[PDB]
Amino acid sequence: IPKEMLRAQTNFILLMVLKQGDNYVYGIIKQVKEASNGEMELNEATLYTIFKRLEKDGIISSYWGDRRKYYRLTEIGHENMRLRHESWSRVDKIIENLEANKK
Amino acid sequence: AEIPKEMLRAQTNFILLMVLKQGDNYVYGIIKQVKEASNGEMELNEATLYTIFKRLEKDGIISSYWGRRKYYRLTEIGHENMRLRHESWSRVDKIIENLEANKK
Repeated sequence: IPKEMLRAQTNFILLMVLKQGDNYVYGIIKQVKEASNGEMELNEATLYTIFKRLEKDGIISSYWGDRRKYYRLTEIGHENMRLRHESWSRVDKIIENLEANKK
Repeated sequence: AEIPKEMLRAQTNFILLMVLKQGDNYVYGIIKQVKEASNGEMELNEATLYTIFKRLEKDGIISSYWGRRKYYRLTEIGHENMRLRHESWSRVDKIIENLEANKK
């Protein structure tokens, strides 16, 4: 699997966790590990790298609880996730029709 | 909120490799086949297509040969990746499926 694809899958998963609710890094790691039956166990440093860039692009933001650091999906990120899920829907029909146009 | 440039790149690669998986084909026929199945929403450009196909030949996922016309085909290396990629993204959607359930 190309490295760009594994990076894309991890970004996707992380952003989908945040879409379910604001959460903190150890909490994200735990939920991801339970949902993958132990297959995908992320380490702190990978999240911080990814989260630094997403914050820079205005896709997530952070704030303090009560003291843990919580991350949240911003209004733009909910939007990007919608465009992205629609983009990839249009692609899957296009592929369906190619087979149809073949028949 | 544009679709990221890395994402449009992957969508176009994806579509293109599926074309080749159905059968060997040449550029004008690919552009033709893509616009008919998209009812015109997506009209690919030769330079972008020739640019892209060069990387794929370089990575051995496709190769080319002559007919009159130049044809491209998918190698075994390319048939594997298509399966590897498809199973990967199966494992991912189940992860997301479980994330929604574990909440309840």
